Amino acid sequence: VVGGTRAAQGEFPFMVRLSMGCGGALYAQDIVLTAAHCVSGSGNNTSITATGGVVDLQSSSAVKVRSTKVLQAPGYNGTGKDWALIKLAQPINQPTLKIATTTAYNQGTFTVAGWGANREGGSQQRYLLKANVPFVSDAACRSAYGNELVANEEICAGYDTGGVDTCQGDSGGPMFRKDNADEWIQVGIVSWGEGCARKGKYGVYTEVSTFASAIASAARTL
Ligand SMILES: [Ca+2]
Repeated sequence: VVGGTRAAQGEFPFMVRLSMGCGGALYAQDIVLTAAHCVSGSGNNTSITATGGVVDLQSSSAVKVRSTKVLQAPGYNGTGKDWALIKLAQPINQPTLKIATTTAYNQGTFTVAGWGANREGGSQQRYLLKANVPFVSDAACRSAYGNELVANEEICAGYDTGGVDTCQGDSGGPMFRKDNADEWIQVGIVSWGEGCARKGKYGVYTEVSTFASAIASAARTL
């Protein structure tokens, strides 16, 4: 995350760090929602580790749990549909992040968080960083990215003049905001962008509302 500040311990307890250099959210205590592009595909897999419970990855309170299976979005092949679920062998005992099932919250000021680079080309981070980025219309995003944008499956955010954005290593993490009931709700998954925090180059996120029933469907059978 570029242009952010340190998240406090316990502030976003649903955040998890994945071992291949991605973030994720606890959709269930033993099910991590991340980006399809952070993994190879669906199958029983135990080579991934999720670290939960801490903002400081070096903390003795970190809980590291191994994956048992990976379910990449059905139909994913690199163009849109950027979501995946990772079933954990043990649950991480922290609150889960509700996902948006309607488009009602695809607007406003979002919150992003991750252990990715805090400057384009930079190193990953020890401490979780958070930032706020504004919703950007698909049209504004299309002027920035042209045919690369899959409008009904991607939601954009960031400032036209740059400065605040997710960056390498933040992929897979949740983009969220409050709902009417004062609960965080997930509207996006960090997916891609051109550079980080550049002028005119917004961050692109998986539009969770488009995939919510499919993610829930996958989760019940995972
Ligand atoms: Ca969209």
